[PDB]
Amino acid sequence: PELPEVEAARRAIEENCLGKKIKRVIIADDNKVIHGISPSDFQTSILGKTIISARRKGKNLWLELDSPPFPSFQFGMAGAIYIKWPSKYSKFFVELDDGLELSFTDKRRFAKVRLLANPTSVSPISELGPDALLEPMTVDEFAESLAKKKITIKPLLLDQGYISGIGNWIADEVLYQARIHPLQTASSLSKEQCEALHTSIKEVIEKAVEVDADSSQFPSNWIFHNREKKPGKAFVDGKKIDFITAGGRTTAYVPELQKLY
DNA sequence: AGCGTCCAGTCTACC
DNA sequence: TGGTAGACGTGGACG
Repeated sequence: PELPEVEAARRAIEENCLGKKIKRVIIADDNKVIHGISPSDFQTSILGKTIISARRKGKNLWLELDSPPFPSFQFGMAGAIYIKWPSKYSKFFVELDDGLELSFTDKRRFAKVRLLANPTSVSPISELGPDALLEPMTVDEFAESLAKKKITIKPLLLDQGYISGIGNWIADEVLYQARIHPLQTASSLSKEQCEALHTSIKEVIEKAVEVDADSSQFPSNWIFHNREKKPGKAFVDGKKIDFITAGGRTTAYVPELQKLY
Protein backbone atom coordinates (compact mmCIF):
# COMPACT_ATOMS: atom_id res chain seq x y z
CA PRO A 1 0.00 0.00 0.00
CA GLU A 2 1.06 3.54 -0.79
CA LEU A 3 0.64 6.73 1.20
CA PRO A 4 -3.21 6.87 0.98
CA GLU A 5 -3.67 3.36 2.35
CA VAL A 6 -1.31 3.93 5.27
CA GLU A 7 -2.64 7.41 6.00
CA ALA A 8 -6.13 5.96 6.22
CA ALA A 9 -4.98 3.38 8.76
CA ARG A 10 -3.20 6.09 10.75
CA ARG A 11 -6.35 8.20 10.90
CA ALA A 12 -8.49 5.24 11.83
CA ILE A 13 -6.26 4.47 14.79
CA GLU A 14 -5.95 8.11 15.79
CA GLU A 15 -9.72 8.04 16.00
CA ASN A 16 -10.56 4.77 17.70
CA CYS A 17 -7.52 3.64 19.64
CA LEU A 18 -5.88 6.54 21.46
CA GLY A 19 -5.90 6.51 25.25
CA LYS A 20 -6.71 2.85 25.89
CA LYS A 21 -4.54 0.28 27.64
CA ILE A 22 -3.46 -2.78 25.72
CA LYS A 23 -5.07 -5.71 27.53
CA ARG A 24 -4.07 -8.52 25.18
CA VAL A 25 -1.22 -8.97 22.70
CA ILE A 26 -0.49 -11.57 20.04
CA ILE A 27 2.49 -11.43 17.77
CA ALA A 28 2.74 -13.76 14.83
CA ASP A 29 5.52 -16.29 15.12
CA ASP A 30 6.84 -15.17 11.74
CA ASN A 31 10.62 -15.07 11.61
CA LYS A 32 10.62 -12.87 8.46
CA VAL A 33 8.01 -10.21 9.31
CA ILE A 34 8.53 -9.79 13.06
CA HIS A 35 12.00 -8.27 12.78
CA GLY A 36 14.62 -7.99 15.54
CA ILE A 37 12.74 -9.45 18.50
CA SER A 38 10.99 -12.67 19.54
CA PRO A 39 7.20 -12.55 19.21
CA SER A 40 7.35 -13.40 22.89
CA ASP A 41 9.50 -10.45 23.96
CA PHE A 42 7.63 -8.16 21.62
CA GLN A 43 4.45 -9.34 23.35
CA THR A 44 5.65 -8.83 26.90
CA SER A 45 6.86 -5.35 26.06
CA ILE A 46 3.78 -3.46 24.82
CA LEU A 47 1.41 -5.38 27.05
CA GLY A 48 -0.36 -3.06 29.43
CA LYS A 49 0.78 0.20 27.79
CA THR A 50 -1.42 2.74 26.06
CA ILE A 51 -1.26 4.14 22.55
CA ILE A 52 -0.65 7.86 22.85
CA SER A 53 -0.73 8.66 19.13
CA ALA A 54 -0.43 7.06 15.71
CA ARG A 55 2.33 8.47 13.50
CA ARG A 56 3.32 8.19 9.87
CA LYS A 57 6.00 8.95 7.31
CA GLY A 58 5.97 7.60 3.78
CA LYS A 59 4.72 4.01 3.63
CA ASN A 60 5.59 3.61 7.31
CA LEU A 61 3.48 3.80 10.43
CA TRP A 62 4.35 3.49 14.09
CA LEU A 63 2.47 3.70 17.38
CA GLU A 64 3.76 6.12 19.98
CA LEU A 65 3.11 4.52 23.35
CA ASP A 66 3.06 5.98 26.86
CA SER A 67 6.64 4.66 27.08
CA PRO A 68 9.16 3.21 24.62
CA PRO A 69 9.98 1.11 22.69
CA PHE A 70 7.36 1.74 19.98
CA PRO A 71 5.97 -0.78 17.40
CA SER A 72 6.38 0.26 13.77
CA PHE A 73 5.11 -1.14 10.49
CA GLN A 74 6.69 -1.08 7.02
CA PHE A 75 3.72 -2.28 4.93
CA GLY A 76 5.53 -3.58 1.90
CA MET A 77 3.39 -4.98 -0.88
CA ALA A 78 0.51 -6.43 1.13
CA GLY A 79 0.59 -4.93 4.61
CA ALA A 80 -2.76 -3.87 5.99
CA ILE A 81 -4.43 -2.59 9.14
CA TYR A 82 -7.77 -3.72 10.64
CA ILE A 83 -9.90 -2.40 13.48
CA LYS A 84 -12.89 -4.05 15.15
CA TRP A 85 -9.65 -13.21 13.88
CA PRO A 86 -6.77 -12.89 14.85
CA SER A 87 -6.91 -13.43 11.06
CA LYS A 88 -4.64 -16.09 9.54
CA TYR A 89 -2.33 -13.38 8.22
CA SER A 90 -2.22 -11.26 11.35
CA LYS A 91 1.31 -10.45 12.48
CA PHE A 92 0.46 -7.89 15.17
CA PHE A 93 -2.72 -8.02 17.27
CA VAL A 94 -3.98 -6.09 20.30
CA GLU A 95 -7.27 -5.90 22.18
CA LEU A 96 -7.81 -2.66 24.04
CA ASP A 97 -9.42 -2.18 27.45
CA ASP A 98 -12.77 -1.58 25.69
CA GLY A 99 -12.92 -4.76 23.62
CA LEU A 100 -11.78 -2.94 20.49
CA GLU A 101 -9.29 -4.94 18.40
CA LEU A 102 -6.42 -3.73 16.21
CA SER A 103 -4.58 -5.95 13.74
CA PHE A 104 -1.79 -5.67 11.19
CA THR A 105 -1.89 -8.36 8.50
CA ASP A 106 0.41 -9.21 5.59
CA LYS A 107 -0.90 -12.04 3.42
CA ARG A 108 2.26 -11.90 1.32
CA ARG A 109 4.91 -11.60 4.03
CA PHE A 110 6.83 -8.67 2.53
CA ALA A 111 6.26 -6.34 5.51
CA LYS A 112 8.45 -5.43 8.47
CA VAL A 113 7.14 -5.02 12.02
CA ARG A 114 9.76 -3.73 14.47
CA LEU A 115 9.84 -2.51 18.08
CA LEU A 116 12.21 0.47 18.22
CA ALA A 117 12.98 3.01 20.99
CA ASN A 118 12.72 5.74 18.34
CA PRO A 119 11.64 4.74 14.79
CA THR A 120 12.37 8.31 13.73
CA SER A 121 16.13 8.07 14.21
CA VAL A 122 16.76 4.74 12.50
CA SER A 123 16.08 2.85 9.28
CA PRO A 124 14.01 2.87 7.37
CA ILE A 125 12.40 6.11 8.54
CA SER A 126 15.66 7.96 9.13
CA GLU A 127 16.62 7.87 5.42
CA LEU A 128 13.14 8.81 4.27
CA GLY A 129 12.78 11.87 2.10
CA PRO A 130 10.14 14.54 2.77
CA ASP A 131 6.58 13.25 3.02
CA ALA A 132 4.31 13.84 0.03
CA LEU A 133 1.47 14.76 2.35
CA LEU A 134 3.17 16.40 5.34
CA GLU A 135 6.08 18.28 3.80
CA PRO A 136 5.07 19.00 0.19
CA MET A 137 7.93 20.67 -1.71
CA THR A 138 6.78 24.17 -2.71
CA VAL A 139 6.26 24.65 -6.45
CA ASP A 140 9.66 26.30 -6.89
CA GLU A 141 11.55 23.81 -4.71
CA PHE A 142 10.02 20.79 -6.41
CA ALA A 143 11.30 21.92 -9.80
CA GLU A 144 14.62 23.10 -8.38
CA SER A 145 15.42 19.55 -7.29
CA LEU A 146 13.79 18.05 -10.37
CA ALA A 147 16.64 19.82 -12.13
CA LYS A 148 19.48 18.35 -10.07
CA LYS A 149 18.44 14.81 -11.09
CA LYS A 150 19.58 13.07 -14.28
CA ILE A 151 17.25 10.16 -13.56
CA THR A 152 14.03 9.05 -15.24
CA ILE A 153 11.04 10.91 -13.72
CA LYS A 154 9.16 7.81 -12.51
CA PRO A 155 11.82 5.83 -10.75
CA LEU A 156 12.56 9.24 -9.23
CA LEU A 157 9.04 9.30 -7.80
CA LEU A 158 9.35 5.73 -6.59
CA ASP A 159 12.46 6.64 -4.59
CA GLN A 160 11.56 6.91 -0.92
CA GLY A 161 14.80 8.81 -0.41
CA TYR A 162 13.81 11.64 -2.73
CA ILE A 163 10.13 11.92 -1.71
CA SER A 164 8.22 9.49 0.49
CA GLY A 165 4.77 8.04 -0.04
CA ILE A 166 4.41 7.59 -3.78
CA GLY A 167 3.92 4.07 -5.12
CA ASN A 168 3.65 2.35 -8.49
CA TRP A 169 0.05 3.34 -9.23
CA ILE A 170 0.24 6.77 -7.70
CA ALA A 171 3.31 7.44 -9.80
CA ASP A 172 1.50 6.41 -13.00
CA GLU A 173 -1.56 8.43 -12.19
CA VAL A 174 0.29 11.72 -11.58
CA LEU A 175 2.51 11.43 -14.64
CA TYR A 176 -0.56 10.67 -16.76
CA GLN A 177 -2.54 13.61 -15.34
CA ALA A 178 0.41 15.95 -15.87
CA ARG A 179 0.83 14.38 -19.32
CA ILE A 180 4.48 13.37 -18.83
CA HIS A 181 6.19 10.25 -20.19
CA PRO A 182 7.54 8.13 -17.32
CA LEU A 183 10.88 7.88 -19.09
CA GLN A 184 11.39 11.62 -19.51
CA THR A 185 14.54 12.56 -17.60
CA ALA A 186 14.01 14.67 -14.48
CA SER A 187 16.43 17.51 -15.29
CA SER A 188 15.03 17.66 -18.83
CA LEU A 189 11.59 18.70 -17.51
CA SER A 190 10.19 22.15 -18.29
CA LYS A 191 9.44 24.50 -15.41
CA GLU A 192 5.98 24.23 -16.92
CA GLN A 193 5.73 20.45 -16.60
CA CYS A 194 7.33 20.56 -13.17
CA GLU A 195 4.51 22.78 -12.01
CA ALA A 196 2.18 20.30 -13.67
CA LEU A 197 3.50 17.24 -11.86
CA HIS A 198 3.52 19.20 -8.64
CA THR A 199 -0.16 19.99 -9.08
CA SER A 200 -1.31 16.46 -10.00
CA ILE A 201 0.64 14.85 -7.16
CA LYS A 202 -1.36 17.07 -4.84
CA GLU A 203 -4.73 16.40 -6.52
CA VAL A 204 -4.15 12.65 -6.71
CA ILE A 205 -2.82 12.00 -3.23
CA GLU A 206 -5.33 14.28 -1.47
CA LYS A 207 -8.44 12.90 -3.12
CA ALA A 208 -7.06 9.42 -2.46
CA VAL A 209 -6.66 10.17 1.25
CA GLU A 210 -9.96 12.02 1.28
CA VAL A 211 -11.64 8.75 0.28
CA ASP A 212 -9.74 6.65 2.81
CA ALA A 213 -7.85 4.98 -0.04
CA ASP A 214 -11.07 3.32 -1.15
CA SER A 215 -10.06 2.89 -4.80
CA SER A 216 -13.71 2.71 -5.93
CA GLN A 217 -14.23 6.38 -4.92
CA PHE A 218 -11.33 7.29 -7.15
CA PRO A 219 -12.21 9.77 -9.93
CA SER A 220 -13.59 7.71 -12.81
CA ASN A 221 -11.21 9.38 -15.26
CA TRP A 222 -8.05 8.16 -13.48
CA ILE A 223 -5.92 5.77 -15.49
CA PHE A 224 -5.81 3.63 -12.32
CA HIS A 225 -9.15 2.03 -13.18
CA ASN A 226 -7.85 0.42 -16.34
CA ARG A 227 -4.19 -0.30 -15.49
CA GLU A 228 -5.36 -3.80 -14.54
CA LYS A 229 -6.50 -4.65 -18.04
CA LYS A 230 -4.28 -6.71 -20.32
CA PRO A 231 -2.07 -5.19 -23.02
CA GLY A 232 -3.96 -4.52 -26.24
CA LYS A 233 -7.32 -4.21 -24.44
CA ALA A 234 -6.46 -1.42 -22.01
CA PHE A 235 -7.84 2.05 -22.78
CA VAL A 236 -8.80 5.38 -21.22
CA ASP A 237 -11.01 7.95 -22.97
CA GLY A 238 -10.53 6.01 -26.17
CA LYS A 239 -6.79 6.54 -25.90
CA LYS A 240 -4.57 3.45 -25.73
CA ILE A 241 -2.52 2.33 -22.71
CA ASP A 242 1.02 0.96 -23.03
CA PHE A 243 2.80 -1.24 -20.50
CA ILE A 244 6.58 -0.70 -20.24
CA THR A 245 8.84 -1.37 -17.25
CA ALA A 246 10.74 1.35 -15.37
CA GLY A 247 12.46 1.16 -12.01
CA GLY A 248 11.62 -2.50 -12.39
CA ARG A 249 7.90 -1.77 -12.14
CA THR A 250 5.17 -2.30 -14.74
CA THR A 251 4.29 1.23 -15.87
CA ALA A 252 0.99 2.12 -17.52
CA TYR A 253 1.01 5.22 -19.71
CA VAL A 254 -0.65 6.60 -22.85
CA PRO A 255 1.71 7.36 -25.77
CA GLU A 256 -0.89 9.61 -27.37
CA LEU A 257 -0.75 12.04 -24.43
CA GLN A 258 2.58 11.34 -22.74
CA LYS A 259 5.43 12.11 -25.18
CA LEU A 260 9.17 12.76 -24.83
CA TYR A 261 12.08 14.56 -26.52
C1' DA B 1 -10.38 -26.65 -2.46
C1' DG B 2 -8.89 -29.64 -6.92
C1' DC B 3 -4.63 -27.05 -12.10
C1' DG B 4 -1.15 -24.03 -14.08
C1' DT B 5 0.46 -19.61 -15.11
C1' DC B 6 0.95 -14.83 -14.50
C1' DC B 7 0.86 -10.36 -12.18
C1' DA B 8 1.91 -8.01 -7.86
C1' DG B 9 7.85 -2.64 -1.99
C1' DT B 10 12.38 -3.31 -0.70
C1' DC B 11 17.11 -4.77 -1.20
C1' DT B 12 21.35 -6.62 -3.19
C1' DA B 13 24.40 -8.34 -7.04
C1' DC B 14 26.48 -6.04 -11.47
C1' DC B 15 27.56 -4.21 -15.98
C1' DT C 1 26.01 7.38 -12.79
C1' DG C 2 21.78 5.11 -12.87
C1' DG C 3 19.85 1.30 -15.17
C1' DT C 4 18.52 -3.10 -14.51
C1' DA C 5 17.48 -7.80 -13.87
C1' DG C 6 16.43 -10.82 -10.02
C1' DA C 7 15.08 -12.36 -5.37
C1' DC C 8 12.36 -12.42 -1.83
C1' DG C 9 6.82 -15.75 0.19
C1' DT C 10 2.51 -16.12 -1.31
C1' DG C 11 -2.60 -14.69 -2.53
C1' DG C 12 -5.82 -13.85 -6.03
C1' DA C 13 -7.41 -13.54 -10.85
C1' DC C 14 -8.12 -16.08 -14.79
C1' DG C 15 -7.47 -19.43 -19.21
